[PDB]
Amino acid sequence: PTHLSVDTKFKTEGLCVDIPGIPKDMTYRRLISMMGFKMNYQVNGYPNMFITREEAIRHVRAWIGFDVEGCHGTNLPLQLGFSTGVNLVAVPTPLMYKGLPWNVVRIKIVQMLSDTLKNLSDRVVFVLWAHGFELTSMKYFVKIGPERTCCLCDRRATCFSTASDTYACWHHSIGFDYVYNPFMIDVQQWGFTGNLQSNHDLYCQVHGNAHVASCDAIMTRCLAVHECFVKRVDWTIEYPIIGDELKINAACRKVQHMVVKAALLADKFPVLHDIGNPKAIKCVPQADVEWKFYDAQPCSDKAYKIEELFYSYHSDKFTDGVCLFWNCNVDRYPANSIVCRFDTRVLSNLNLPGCDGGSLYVNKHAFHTPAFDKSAFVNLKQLPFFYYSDSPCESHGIDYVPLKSATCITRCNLGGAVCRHHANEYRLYLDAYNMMISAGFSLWVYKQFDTYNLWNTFT
Ligand SMILES: C[C@@H]1CN(C(=O)COC(F)F)C[C@H](C)O1
Ligand SMILES: [Zn+2]
Ligand SMILES: [Zn+2]
Ligand SMILES: [Zn+2]
Repeated sequence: PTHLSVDTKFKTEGLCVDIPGIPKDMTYRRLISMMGFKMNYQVNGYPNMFITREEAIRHVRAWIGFDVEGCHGTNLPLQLGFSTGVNLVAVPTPLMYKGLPWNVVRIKIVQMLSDTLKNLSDRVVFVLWAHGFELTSMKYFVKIGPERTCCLCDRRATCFSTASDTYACWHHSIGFDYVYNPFMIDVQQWGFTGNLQSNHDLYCQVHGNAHVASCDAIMTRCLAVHECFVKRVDWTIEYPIIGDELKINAACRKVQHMVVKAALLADKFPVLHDIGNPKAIKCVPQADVEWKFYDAQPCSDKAYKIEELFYSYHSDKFTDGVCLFWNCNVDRYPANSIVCRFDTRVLSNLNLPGCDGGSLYVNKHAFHTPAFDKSAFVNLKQLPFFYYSDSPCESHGIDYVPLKSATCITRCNLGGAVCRHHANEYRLYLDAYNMMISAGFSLWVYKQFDTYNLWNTFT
């Protein structure tokens, strides 16, 4: 109960237009053999080219939608499309490349997958809506065998080179021509009525159909993300650390404490309505305020309607005091809000393309986030950068260049010169803030927010 048994049945109805006469009774073992791959009864870490839905969810960073369309099948050219937007034409003799033989097409496939995946995953998972030509084209660019390590490092092998007879990971495969031990999953095996477009269009209006293979590849991965991360949610699955995860999460905690502490000091709200994570803790535990929590899990489909979160009969009066929405995605924030909203458009190794404008943000856990929409912030303004501290000016225990800044809200800056301690803390805070912003988080606040009101907390 870990891998997909090769003896599991494979429904072949979707394959019978490309492969007429295909047997209805089919296993992964017989299908893999039909594809031209010999498994030789190998107990060396690669029991099946195909994987379970559960294993595919654990390796979502490796997902590459793949489709093959007949341009004209041994005699006809094939259009190979990938969810990266690339279309390659292979001759047997939205980027669109002209027809070239397989020996050069396979070098491009390896280069493209390596650049897309080296900072995301240790493997590739081809996400298919299998009709036949994609499965039969794999023998022209895929090699299989025992699990291996890279020739230049300790990572698992993802590529093979016929020129040198060596194996490489995604980071060391320059000049390699074969994809080695890829994984794959057929979305058609999940139980669907109707074609790819009809199922995809039920949940997404952002991916159209220009009738090229890459359009189908994108729609296939999109539908798979919808099924595994939008209609079904598993927040218990852990994902490996691949970048700045720990620094981003630490920065998020620091920024939240800073902004909320300052909003309470500047406007002295008698009550704070904390809307979001049912396991949230008070981000400013020493604040005088009446802290009230409201449970809402992360929305993965569409943003919450403020009318459903707040109305239908709690302080009841959400208009009293301030509302804190820390990564709680709503359609239109109330005017009295402090907000952190993840911008789905951000380019990063943590943020993967999602469904209907949304993105899949993977940092320890996977969170499909609804599309970022600027109109949600109409009653608020962007929160300006600032650093506030009421801690004593005392160095304790890296060198020094005098800090001059209008945004260092400290007693030392009020009285002229910034002390070394507050200058060090200001620089660390600025780095944390820039880290969080660059990760894709955006901050918004009630229009009356004014850091000028923080200087009088030093009297
Ligand atoms: C396009 C060149 C030439 N090549 C072949 O044509 C041999 O391919 C054969 F061994 F599979 C190998 C090299 C990696 O790319
Ligand atoms: Zn390597
Ligand atoms: Zn889509
Ligand atoms: Zn100071």
